[PDB]
Amino acid sequence: STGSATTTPIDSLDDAYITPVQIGTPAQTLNLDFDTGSSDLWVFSSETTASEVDGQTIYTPSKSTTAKLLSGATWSISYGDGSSSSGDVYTDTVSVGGLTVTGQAVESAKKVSSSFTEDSTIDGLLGLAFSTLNTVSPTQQKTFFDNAKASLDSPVFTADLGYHAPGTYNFGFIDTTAYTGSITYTAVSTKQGFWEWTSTGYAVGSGTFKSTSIDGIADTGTTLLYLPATVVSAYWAQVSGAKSSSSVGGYVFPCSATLPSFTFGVGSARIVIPGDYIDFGPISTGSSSCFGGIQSSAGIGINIFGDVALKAAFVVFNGATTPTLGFASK
Repeated sequence: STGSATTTPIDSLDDAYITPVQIGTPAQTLNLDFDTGSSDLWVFSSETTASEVDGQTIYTPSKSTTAKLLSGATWSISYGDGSSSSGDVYTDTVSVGGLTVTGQAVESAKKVSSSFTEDSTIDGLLGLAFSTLNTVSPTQQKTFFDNAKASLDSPVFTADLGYHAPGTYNFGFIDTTAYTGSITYTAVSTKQGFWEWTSTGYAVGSGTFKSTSIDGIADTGTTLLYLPATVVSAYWAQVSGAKSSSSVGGYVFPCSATLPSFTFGVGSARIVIPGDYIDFGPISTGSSSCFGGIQSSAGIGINIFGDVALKAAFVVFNGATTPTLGFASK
């Protein structure tokens, strides 16, 4: 089997992407944030504290003939941005882009933190990291991909995120019309539960490529690109007036600037992030200070190849016995 679903930016800045997911019988369609940096599929639901729902589409298990309470199971998750959610668990039928998993753990939110409430466009998250990170207790549950894997034509999914435009998540096949040149594959460590890999270096604009190993995670659920402070300083030093602001919480730059591109290494291959991808607009409405799309990972504890990086590529998440990541230009 295979599946293919369109993923759509939630706003003009590509702060995140939502993908429609069918849950239950009859189908309840929710727009979920596919997150290769976590491993819980959780949704706004009929059980979510009323004051914490503001515009989201909710899953109502009692209206699904295939929903079953996973007795005793609870979940609770906290993300790198400080947001969180928690609740109980049903199993139900979940389909993505024509691909159906029966018996999927659907984690029903009783509580969500303010960040989720305030984002009316995201009805929940669908985790695609490794199932070892799943938070369901006392019986850990599998991700959608993990459950689908054996049935898939090939044990892979691909992320093809758009810049200011829709893209595609495919399951079980590689669309060879969706990228240019070749796909360069690189080793993955699953030791932290993430799609963790080592970039071979970087370049700023038309500058020379610096060979240096940068360990990081491929994370569709993080907006920006988070790299070591040395690397980020080297980038913003090429932008007149750019500075790191503790008050804002990162590098800002004059909105009048033309940003240089950023290149990262995948083995001997190179992925180029156009400068425009790194512009996340005024820090506040009407400001002439703009927020940078490349930020320091110092004090995150890990480097993160978020959407800024991934949307410049066609990315293969290979869930073979020995997992790997593949990157192609597009």
